[PDB]
Amino acid sequence: MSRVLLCSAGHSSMVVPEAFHAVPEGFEEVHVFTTDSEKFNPVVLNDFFHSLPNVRFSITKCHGLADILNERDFEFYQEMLWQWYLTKMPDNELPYVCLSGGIKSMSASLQKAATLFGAQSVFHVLADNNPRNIEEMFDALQKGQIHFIEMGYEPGWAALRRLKKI
Amino acid sequence: SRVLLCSAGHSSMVVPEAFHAVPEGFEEVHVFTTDSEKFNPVVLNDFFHSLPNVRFSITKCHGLADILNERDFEFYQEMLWQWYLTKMPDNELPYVCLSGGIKSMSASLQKAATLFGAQSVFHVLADNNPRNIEEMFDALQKGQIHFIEMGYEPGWAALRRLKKI
Repeated sequence: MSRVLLCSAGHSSMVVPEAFHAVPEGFEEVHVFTTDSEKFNPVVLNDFFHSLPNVRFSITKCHGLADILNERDFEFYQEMLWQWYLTKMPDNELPYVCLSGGIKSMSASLQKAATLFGAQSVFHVLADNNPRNIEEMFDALQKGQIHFIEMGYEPGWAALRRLKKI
Repeated sequence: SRVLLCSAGHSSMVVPEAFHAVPEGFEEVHVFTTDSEKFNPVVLNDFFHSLPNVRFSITKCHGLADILNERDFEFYQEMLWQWYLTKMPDNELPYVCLSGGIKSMSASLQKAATLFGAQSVFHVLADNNPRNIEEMFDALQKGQIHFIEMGYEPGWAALRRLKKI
């Protein structure tokens, strides 16, 4: 059984190296849903998981969306997010979800998917001085200056999880 | 009565934007903020005094300046859900704006709605980050502020009776 980590990442890609450490045992899968904004930095994350090859790592770009700016873009975003969530979800398990990255309209639609499709532990990650690279986040992990905010198990809907068959 | 409930933090201007993103206006407004120093109540009040046909009530979380660890969020959350059940109408469901505050302020106000009900969980989005009143009324006027509703949350009457303990 696979402890899977689902995330939304924005410009600040450092949030994913911080959500993988916030669960002590570790993780198996790590999937990241981001926009096709050129401000997304794939490099900070492809250096980090290339030192953990026991972690099946993935990044989905929503081709053709960059900045959610009006009502149609969010209707286009929410739907694309909600699809990605059912697929990357494990088949025998609820996933671990991180609400930290992106903009606020990215993160509240992700709260709804976890409540609608289930989530082992919806959680939020806070930091004291905002680490910008891997050393900063490693030495700030070392002095106890990253706290993990848990929000609680989400039972979801077994019926609504069958939607990935259609 | 249509009620508007808003988390607020550093950028105060989300609340007068949330006021105008519902065409008819609001009779009540209630803000739930920490006792931060950065929270500027002055721009809000200056707007909400020019509109004397409304009832405005900020409620400062007395003691909390910032949420930093899992203990400070659980103080925040429990004080938020009382206030959400305090300021909720008796017969109608409130309008909830997830625009101000931090992300754990908004995801908990998010939950609050789903547990108790919310006529409309919405989230106001702008373009240039309006710094003041004249800028916002010019933003509203050039068609740059966006009302992103997210959905009616019917809530649970079996949990709304909980205000009576």
